Amino acid sequence: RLLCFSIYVTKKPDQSEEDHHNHVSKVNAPMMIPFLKKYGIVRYTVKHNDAYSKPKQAALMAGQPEENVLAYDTVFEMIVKDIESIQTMQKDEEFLRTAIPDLFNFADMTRTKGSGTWIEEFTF
Amino acid sequence: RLLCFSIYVTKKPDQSEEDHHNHVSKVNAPMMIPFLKKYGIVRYTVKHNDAYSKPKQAALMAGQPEENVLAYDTVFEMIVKDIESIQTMQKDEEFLRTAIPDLFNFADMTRTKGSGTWIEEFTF
Ligand SMILES: Cc1ccc2c(c1)[C@@]1(CC1(Cl)Cl)C(=O)N2
Ligand SMILES: Cc1ccc2c(c1)[C@@]1(CC1(Cl)Cl)C(=O)N2
Repeated sequence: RLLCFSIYVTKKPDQSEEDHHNHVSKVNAPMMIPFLKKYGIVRYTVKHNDAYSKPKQAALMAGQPEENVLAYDTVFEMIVKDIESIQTMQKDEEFLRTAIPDLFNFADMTRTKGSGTWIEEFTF
Repeated sequence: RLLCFSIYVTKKPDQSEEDHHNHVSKVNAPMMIPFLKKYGIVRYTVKHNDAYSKPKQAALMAGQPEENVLAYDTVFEMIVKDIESIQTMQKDEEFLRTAIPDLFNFADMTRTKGSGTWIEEFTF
């Protein structure tokens, strides 16, 4: 069974949506990919809730109460064979001086939520 | 850009965790796969929050406030090229007499949350 670590991010207060998503896509992602490769992450997915997606979400959620729509700006998902892969990555001294400080440039670090699940995957 | 429809499920009241996850994995999934194939869904992921994953989640979320942990029993994610793929699936008359009724046998249908996002994916 593969596992999934999900991180639900609220953007940095008073950062623009454009600036948030550009930072996430263009800076955070290349900074993280080497670590994810090194530590054996199987799949990494970045989900964006912005002006592009919002009409699509409004269509999918038509007829739903607004409170039943998730508000997070960005959601990151890391799929791994074992959580030791993630914990080892997180304590890597390079990670501590690259990825950790970078969080403060895009996330409201008072508000992050997370989960850990086991998954089933299907492709067609 | 691919899109992701995420569905956050709370189990049916008083249904056991074991009964919930067995139903989702063994019954709902084979019922959904034909529709997902037909309507051109690219990837379908089912995330489980149960006795197997919970010690793994507790380790990943060590030092986090309990309120910062997502509590959904099951999370479904459908990745598509366009939301019309999903909307057409959902109105398929076969879907209406198979997948829709089956929801009541595993989900608390007063409480489902959802989102629609645009995604970036990386494999290693
Ligand atoms: C937004 C965010 C909040 C908390 C944590 C992270 C991001 C990390 C770097 C990853 Cl993504 Cl693993 C972590 O170690 N904890
Ligand atoms: C738990 C749940 C709640 C609402 C909806 C669904 C599941 C569906 C069948 C899918 Cl998964 Cl597309 C739908 O049409 N709306």
